[PDB]
Amino acid sequence: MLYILNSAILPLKPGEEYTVKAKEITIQEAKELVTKEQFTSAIGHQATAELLSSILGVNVPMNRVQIKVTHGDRILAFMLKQRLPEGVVVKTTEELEKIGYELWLFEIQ
Amino acid sequence: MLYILNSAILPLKPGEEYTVKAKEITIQEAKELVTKEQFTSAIGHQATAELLSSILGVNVPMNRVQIKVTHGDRILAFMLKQRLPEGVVVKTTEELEKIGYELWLFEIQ
Repeated sequence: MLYILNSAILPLKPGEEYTVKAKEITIQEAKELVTKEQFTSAIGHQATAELLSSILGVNVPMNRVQIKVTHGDRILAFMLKQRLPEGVVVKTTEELEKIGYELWLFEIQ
Repeated sequence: MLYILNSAILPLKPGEEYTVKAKEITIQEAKELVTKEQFTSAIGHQATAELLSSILGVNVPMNRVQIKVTHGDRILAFMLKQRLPEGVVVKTTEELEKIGYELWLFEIQ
């Protein structure tokens, strides 16, 4: 399964060791992923869900579910380019864009 | 460099692709790491810093710095066993322990 997350987090299933390949991808590559592959959104932030949905032209909903990734899964991670203090919640898509972000693809095995 | 982080995050330096090995480690293994290796704490949460410092018997300070990890770096990640809503900041070490946590070691190349 491909999971869409809004930090470069690896919520790995315990009991195993993993090798994870990681690279940055473009919005266009992300669009290809979410248009051609099954995916589950685990985005926990509404403005990020809205930004991604707008820039990818796909419905990427906020879905505050706990997930565990295992062998064969992939993660498309939205990662802000600056670290924010804990508790700080960005309110607008414009702020996310001005802070800047990267999309990373992690492939788990 | 070994970095100590309080989520299973991979703040990877852009411009490269990575292979990352990941496994869960024990508190004792973590103690060995932070006692025998150079390390930089990037823990952004005081109660987590205090919990880790207490259970490892080493000074792991809160240090809200932006970091970027690259080839040859390692990350010791504190990861809570349940996902909390964004903005929610745990106030006590007792709550962290009752939610439960895992320590993961990521080795980047």
